[PDB]
Amino acid sequence: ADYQGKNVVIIGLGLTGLSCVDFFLARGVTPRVMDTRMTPPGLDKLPEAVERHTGSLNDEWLMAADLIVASPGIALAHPSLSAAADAGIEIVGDIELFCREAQAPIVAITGSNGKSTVTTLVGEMAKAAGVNVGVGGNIGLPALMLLDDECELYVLELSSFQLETTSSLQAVAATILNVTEDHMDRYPFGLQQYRAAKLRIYENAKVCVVNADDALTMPIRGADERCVSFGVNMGDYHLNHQQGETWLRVKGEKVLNVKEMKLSGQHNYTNALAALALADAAGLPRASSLKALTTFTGLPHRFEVVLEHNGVRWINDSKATNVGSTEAALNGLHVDGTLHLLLGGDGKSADFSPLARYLNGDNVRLYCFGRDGAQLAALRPEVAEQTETMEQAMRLLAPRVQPGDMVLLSPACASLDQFKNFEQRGNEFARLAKELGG
Ligand SMILES: CC(=O)N[C@H]1[C@@H](OP(=O)(O)OP(=O)(O)OC[C@H]2O[C@@H](n3ccc(=O)[nH]c3=O)[C@H](O)[C@@H]2O)O[C@H](CO)[C@@H](O)[C@@H]1O[C@H](C)C(=O)N[C@@H](C)C(=O)O
Ligand SMILES: CC(=O)Nc1ccc(Sc2ccc3nnc(N)n3n2)cc1
Repeated sequence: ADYQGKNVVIIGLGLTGLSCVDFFLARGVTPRVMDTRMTPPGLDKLPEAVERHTGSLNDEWLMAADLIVASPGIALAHPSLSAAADAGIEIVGDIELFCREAQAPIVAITGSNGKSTVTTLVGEMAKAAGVNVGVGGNIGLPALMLLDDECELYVLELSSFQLETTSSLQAVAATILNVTEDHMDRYPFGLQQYRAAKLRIYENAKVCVVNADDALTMPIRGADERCVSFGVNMGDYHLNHQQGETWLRVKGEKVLNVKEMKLSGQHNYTNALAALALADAAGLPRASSLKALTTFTGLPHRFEVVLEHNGVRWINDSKATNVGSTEAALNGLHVDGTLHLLLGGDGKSADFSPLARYLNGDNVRLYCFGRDGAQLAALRPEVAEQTETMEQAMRLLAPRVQPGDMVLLSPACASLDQFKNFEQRGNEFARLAKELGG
């Protein structure tokens, strides 16, 4: 692509928008930037020479643009952005800009849960093989910052939002790990509209890696000659369970006894399968890929033990921003005493009812906070308490914690109503756990 001389308008003054500003300036194009927020976070980091507009979308700028670059946080359905599309003005996102420039193969990963773990695993498999790898996207390092003529493989975590604005991705290997309700505040045509965004990841992919146990991860025309599957009891990549022992298997052959992994839980074993399938499709050597599965210890804020003291584990699962992610934490969870479960934040219009079946019995207490705290407490009112904030909830539960108990922050909601992001929520939880638990 050649952007010289074009009128380029960027929407969003977050991490993505700032990376796009730098991308265009480095190519001799001065963009303009706007954001609907009155005081967006990147305002102070924006170079002084770049014109900016805040507090609304500016139609004078959008309707004059040759190219609109939309951050994932702005809906294409915004009336001003929809008006620009109606006029035939080209709209792309940062991932599109990246794909147009990338000079190495791309592994592309989406899904409602597991995507950062799988993305990081594939990156570790590449590193173990001695491959110069760039890992980024929705995981938190904007993709345009990865561009490097020495990079030999890119591994991108992609959201549904990013995929909506991407048209030129031709992944060497692509997966949808699973599809469960999320972002319904952005998808007024429901689960299938969200799914449709994710299905874009398979377009022009050389290999598609699908979940044999989740039919919504399959292309609408069905699985085809490009499709490799993973699953629990079936799939090209699957699990074999025996007497307290689980193996990763590929087409009937054992490849790894999961006792060698540092992650645990069935969903992390299927994450390992998906990562291996992607790595195999990208041509990475099997032996080094298996080694990486044994060295990876997990991501911050993803079922992370932040304190184990006095017989109590305090677990930061702040990255559980949807119901399916909290279900993965709860399903199969063993607690000797009482589970003190922190739920709350901005639920994004989700139905929380799938969580109720994990919340029966006498050894569970709920502490519900944030915007949707009342809806979460309604899952089982007789064991639930509601506060405004997570700190209030933690100070309420801490006196009740007994040896053998678990305190689990797995909130099923976004943090943006009260926190900068899920990392700040997790860091605040960890600080409070250390104060209250030691
Ligand atoms: C919301 C989203 O898609 N965030 C991803 C984005 O971060 P960035 O800081 O660029 O976000 P953004 O596009 O500026 O939007 C952030 C917030 O600002 C709001 N916003 C944005 C632009 C605007 O004009 N008005 C406005 O109100 C959005 O509604 C959103 O709540 O780009 C980063 C780099 O690719 C990602 O790491 C980050 O993923 C975060 C982790 C995330 O929450 N992603 C969602 C999709 C998820 O995982 O569920
Ligand atoms: C079998 C099934 O459920 N298929 C399906 C596929 C896509 C959608 S999403 C959609 C549908 C209409 C529409 N009109 N305008 C917009 N933006 N949309 N989006 C829903 C259902």
